[PDB]
Amino acid sequence: EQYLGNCTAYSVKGNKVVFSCANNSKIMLQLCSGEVVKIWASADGNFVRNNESFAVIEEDLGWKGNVTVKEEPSTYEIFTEQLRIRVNKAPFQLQIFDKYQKLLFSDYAEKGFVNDNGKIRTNKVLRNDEQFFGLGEKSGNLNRRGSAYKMWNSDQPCYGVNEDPLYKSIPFFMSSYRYGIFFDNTYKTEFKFGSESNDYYSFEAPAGQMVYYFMFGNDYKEIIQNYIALTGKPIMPPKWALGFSQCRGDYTREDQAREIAAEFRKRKIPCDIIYQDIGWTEGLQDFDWRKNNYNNPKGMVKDLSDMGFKMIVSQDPVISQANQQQWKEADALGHLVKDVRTGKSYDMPWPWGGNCGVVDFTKPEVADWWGSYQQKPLNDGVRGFWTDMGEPAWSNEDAVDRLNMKHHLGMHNEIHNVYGFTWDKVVTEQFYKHNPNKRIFQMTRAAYAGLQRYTFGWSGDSGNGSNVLDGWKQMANQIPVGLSAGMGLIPFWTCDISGYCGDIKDYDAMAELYVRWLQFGVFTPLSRAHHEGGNAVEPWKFGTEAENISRKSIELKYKLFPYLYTYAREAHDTGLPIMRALLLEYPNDKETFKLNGQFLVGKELLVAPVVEQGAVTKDVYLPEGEWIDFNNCKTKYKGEQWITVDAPLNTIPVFVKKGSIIPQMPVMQYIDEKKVYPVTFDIFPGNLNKETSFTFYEDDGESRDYERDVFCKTKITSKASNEEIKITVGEREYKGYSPAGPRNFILKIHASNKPKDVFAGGEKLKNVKPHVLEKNIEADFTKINWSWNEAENVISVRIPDSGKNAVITIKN
Ligand SMILES: OC[C@H]1O[C@H](OC[C@H]2O[C@H](O)[C@H](O)[C@@H](O)[C@@H]2O)[C@H](O)[C@@H](O)[C@@H]1O
Repeated sequence: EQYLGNCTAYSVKGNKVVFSCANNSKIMLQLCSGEVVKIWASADGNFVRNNESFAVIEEDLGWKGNVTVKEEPSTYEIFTEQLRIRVNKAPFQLQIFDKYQKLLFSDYAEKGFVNDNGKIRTNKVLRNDEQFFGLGEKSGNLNRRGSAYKMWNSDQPCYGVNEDPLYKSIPFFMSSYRYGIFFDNTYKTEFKFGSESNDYYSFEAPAGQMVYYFMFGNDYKEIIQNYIALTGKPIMPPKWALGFSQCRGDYTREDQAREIAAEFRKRKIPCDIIYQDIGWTEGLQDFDWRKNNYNNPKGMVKDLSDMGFKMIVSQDPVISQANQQQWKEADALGHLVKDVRTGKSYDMPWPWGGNCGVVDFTKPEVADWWGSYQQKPLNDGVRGFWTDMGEPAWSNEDAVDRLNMKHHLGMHNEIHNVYGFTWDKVVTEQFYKHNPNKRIFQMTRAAYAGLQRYTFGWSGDSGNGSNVLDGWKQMANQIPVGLSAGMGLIPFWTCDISGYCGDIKDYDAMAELYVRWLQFGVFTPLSRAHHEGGNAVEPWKFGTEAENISRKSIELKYKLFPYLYTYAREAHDTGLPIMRALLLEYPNDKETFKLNGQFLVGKELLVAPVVEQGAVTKDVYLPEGEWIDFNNCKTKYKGEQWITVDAPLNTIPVFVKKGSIIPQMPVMQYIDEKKVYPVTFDIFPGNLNKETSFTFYEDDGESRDYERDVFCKTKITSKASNEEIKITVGEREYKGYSPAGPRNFILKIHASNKPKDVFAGGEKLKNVKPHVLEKNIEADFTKINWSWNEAENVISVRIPDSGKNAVITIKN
């Protein structure tokens, strides 16, 4: 094996420095910014790659001028605002320190880069206290330290708690030394976080180029912000995507879709999306509504739309040989992935429809061809897709025949991990071209780093196939799977609520597991119930008790829409997921590294779902601050402690941090059932003299205008003093969008005693009964008054949403 060995020279060209080492080997450092360093180690010195990065869309992160290299007798030095880079000459060793001279990231001995006949590996020093997170949508515990992980998009139905690889390959991880690494290589990469030794960790590839980005941060937020500078801001879904979604393996016909739509509304179980699974299409993949299953597809879509339902249909990336017309067409055009052994279209087995041709989404001409096909259901009013089986399916590591696939942009060993990525990119690009200035809804199974630009994600075929009732640990592991997905830039994520796998032979017996799964699931942004085949899993299938609990769970998510939607926008701006591992907000608290049974939803809410069978309590870790039971709003706990709370089947443990302001809307059956509505702000005042706030974000919810920063914002602020609370409704920030109106705001201040008075500016407000304050809340926008609820310990102040600054002073 080949190492870099001694560095004999360097050359600078703009923001790039190239170090020449032994036997034509070279290594480049490129300062994308003061915090982000692109590193390219090369065994032969050439700096070429078969394909430029599929993930990176910007290398200019604001570095000004040349890189300055200071040569010393045995080292070179490069300084930035945040980094001190030390390069050993003999042998070459890259060492990155922070500005306090603490070592962050160092080559291990002389083996920082190792080439072994095309196999490329990077070895770094590993410290005893160094922990690791990320690598995208992967199983096991959040903390990756001690384990090894592989990138090969795989199709492993009913997967276990530690199964790896899974469906998506996002080679971005973060260290608790507060740097991220993105390994910009699409081959079957492997990450070994002290699984071989305590002295080093490694990342490697069997072929391709050793290109990776070192991303400094003072916290994890800063690292993630740097990663989206490189790989793109997440697109936001249409606003209605944050409601509840329903699917089934057999959701493939008109009469059923109409019946299901009617059942949700009759039962007052809120729901926005009805999915249709792959049987909807006549053949793979013609996008024609199956004749025996749909009589009037346009009328169906329109009638569901009038009921507030949006439809999302499946697509696979293959053309069945039995679909002779479309197969012959694709094959004649050269649009199918070839077999290197024959020069002809690769003959791919598939689980339905027979052998198929794999569509080559890396061939440029395929994009418009596919776009015209997929547009058909969209012309009927369908609002988007779920892109399934893009691994490609049935192409796990052991299916070595697949390595003979030759795609336009490369061989399968390179392209496998971006097969689904490039497909999903075509789907979104073509949607944009055919449906201008509209947000796509795409939710995908298979993906690569950078997917956030084109698609959302679900975690595929989860749960227990042998016995559905024994899926508790698998359900529980969807928490860190989702949180890790979030850290890999899948902010808009869900899992199959109820799991995918396992026949439901006994609905009474499955009720408890279904309820707990849905309680967790409604805190995923794209909450979707789904199950294999004809295993119905609508929230009324498990008896009245489970139905009532499930309706309440869904209702809570809908009430939280304005809160969740604000965090949807924060995902676009910062890269932060809605579902946040506590470590992202409390990086100084090492206890957070172990938390696989709870998470934050935005910053203000801590959710701790019960994920153990028979459990009627929950152990919850509370980080810094004081924390209030969000279910009753009375019980308060001190932070930095483990507690045990009561958590029977009808309860989801949810906590709100003291200081929080939570925007909520009324219960509706779908997002924008009421196009205008009063907004309530639940205010839990912080400690004496501490100013807290929430910035309520609004936009049109449908167009791409938000990408050009067309929106409005209303900042609500709270500051408690000695026997006085000041609530400020900030002047509306208008950036080209104005909200639904006219409407009222209701400030709901949680407090132990009725106050003496409430003022709006200098004017004293009339105290009124709750019924008066509530009367004509959607009809009269000239009333300013306040009420007191002794039972709930809430001061309610009604105020028209004028868009003007107002200071509300509560006198205790
Ligand atoms: O009609 C074919 C097939 O349709 C459903 O399954 C599609 C299935 O594909 C992957 O496993 C995804 O990960 C799942 O979310 C999809 O539901 C039915 O479940 C099946 O019974 C049927 O044969």
